[PDB]
Amino acid sequence: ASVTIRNAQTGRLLDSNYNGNVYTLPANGGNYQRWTGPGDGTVRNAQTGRCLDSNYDGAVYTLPCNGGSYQKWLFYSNGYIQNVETGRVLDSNYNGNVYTLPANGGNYQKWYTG
Ligand SMILES: OC[C@H]1O[C@H](O[C@@H]2[C@@H](O[C@H]3[C@@H](O)[C@H](O)[C@@H](CO)O[C@@H]3O)O[C@H](CO)[C@@H](O)[C@@H]2O)[C@@H](O)[C@@H](O)[C@@H]1O
Ligand SMILES: OC[C@H]1O[C@H](O[C@@H]2[C@@H](O[C@H]3[C@@H](O)[C@H](O)[C@@H](CO)O[C@@H]3O)O[C@H](CO)[C@@H](O)[C@@H]2O)[C@@H](O)[C@@H](O)[C@@H]1O
Ligand SMILES: OC[C@H]1O[C@H](O[C@@H]2[C@@H](O[C@H]3[C@@H](O)[C@H](O)[C@@H](CO)O[C@@H]3O)O[C@H](CO)[C@@H](O)[C@@H]2O)[C@@H](O)[C@@H](O)[C@@H]1O
Repeated sequence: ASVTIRNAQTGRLLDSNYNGNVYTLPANGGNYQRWTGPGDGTVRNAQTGRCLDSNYDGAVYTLPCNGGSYQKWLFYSNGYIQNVETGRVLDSNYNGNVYTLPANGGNYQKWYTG
């Protein structure tokens, strides 16, 4: 019932912790790198239960699930993962920071989810 979310540019996996930090790390087989989608648009960490979330400033974090639009995501067939509220797309770098930015076509904004 859970998937990994892997960056097409870096190969690192979307990951998060109990404090709500979101980051990418190389694959390690743990459950903090796994995510569920229960059908309401949310992307929930398999380990912590918290929902992937972001703001207009481009911060990405996890928070307890609150039913708001900032916790809803749209997965495109081309690999973009877009915040429903802000319209910004999930992005990450070689350092492992995660953020959102306007879509720009680069592979840092493309993800393989499965
Ligand atoms: O440490 C126990 C935990 O290890 C693995 O989980 C990974 C681990 O990451 C460390 C560290 O590698 C990393 O630099 C920072 C994030 O940038 O987080 C931690 O300091 O622990 C975090 C959660 O605390 C995980 O997100 C990460 O995948 C993995 O072996 C896991 O199964 C195990 O419980
Ligand atoms: O405040 C109205 C907004 O609330 C809910 O969205 C959440 C909200 O979080 C607060 C605060 O709880 C949070 O700690 C910080 C960031 O950690 O941000 C906010 O000050 O606002 C952020 C965006 O600013 C959302 O990401 C977060 O889920 C939710 O009821 C939402 O629909 C509503 O508009
Ligand atoms: O740097 C060349 C890179 O540009 C485009 O990728 C974006 C770029 O973003 C910067 C910066 O715009 C932003 O302020 C911070 C976060 O707020 O992120 C980056 O520092 O670089 C990163 C990767 O290092 C990308 O994730 C981001 O989308 C894009 O044209 C890309 O193909 C190109 O290599």
